[PDB]
Amino acid sequence: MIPLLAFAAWSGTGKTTLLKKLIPALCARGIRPGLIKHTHHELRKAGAAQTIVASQQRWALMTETPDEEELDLQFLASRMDTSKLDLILVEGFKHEEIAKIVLFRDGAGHRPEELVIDRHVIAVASDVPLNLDVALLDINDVEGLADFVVEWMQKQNG
Amino acid sequence: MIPLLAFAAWSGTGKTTLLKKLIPALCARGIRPGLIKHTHHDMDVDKPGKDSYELRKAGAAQTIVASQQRWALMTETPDEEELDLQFLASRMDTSKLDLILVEGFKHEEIAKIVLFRDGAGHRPEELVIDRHVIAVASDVPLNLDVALLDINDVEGLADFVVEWMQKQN
Repeated sequence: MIPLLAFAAWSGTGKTTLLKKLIPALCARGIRPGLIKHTHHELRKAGAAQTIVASQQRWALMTETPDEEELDLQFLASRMDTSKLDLILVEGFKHEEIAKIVLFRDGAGHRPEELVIDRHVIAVASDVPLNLDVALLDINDVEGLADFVVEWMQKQNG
Repeated sequence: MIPLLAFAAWSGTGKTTLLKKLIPALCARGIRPGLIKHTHHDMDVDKPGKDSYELRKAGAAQTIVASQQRWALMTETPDEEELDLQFLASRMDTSKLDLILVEGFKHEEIAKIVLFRDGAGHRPEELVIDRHVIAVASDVPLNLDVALLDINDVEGLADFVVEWMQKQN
């Protein structure tokens, strides 16, 4: 039920670095964030399809998917314990049919006209002015980005 | 919903080694097992803890890393350890499982098989067999209240688990 928000950028634009700065800023504001990331590349090998491993510091659930990739984002969010969370950030999926902020950096090897802005995009965080039908954000102002995220949250109540 | 079954033994008796061979044997009969385990190691070091380390270090309290062949959820518990067995089992996707095996916890209050190996230096008289025990798997004959299984007969053990499972449904 809690809000899901994707972040999208071309490689080399500095998305991971930005996320790493954005999370503590959200935390500082009382937000408890989750994150879902898509990547490429003995008793599990013995054949337990699902394994929980619990320690003092933390616990893990590991789910083997040998025949078909798990790509249903709403299903994955539902695995998290949302009683402990206010927001789930998302990155790296193809058919992201949720709200999305796009990152742009002018010297990062792409012209502004190459940007693809679909109907789910709510904002573009950029280091130069752009001609757009959505909110335009300063990508080098993380505090201000945290502001925009919180306000978007306080509007998603339902 | 689905049956939970613990395996219990003193350290060094042969619990993890036994489970290493039983799980394949169950899978061969078409049983799809889950596993819940306790560990004393630092989960940040492997695979897949390492994959989510930077994001959790920055403040992400729960992470999922999803790829072609598998996905992993991590839940940070910096205040108190998670030891609620029924909660843990409920976070599994039980629509795709038949049986959940449980191992390594100090307190495990469910159906249980207890293990004994003579050469481990303990006397059989020191075995604690409470009301939850359905069998003792042993390498020496014991005359017991509950079933007595050969700890070295893995297929026999897999048969006994199926038969117990039939009584649950």
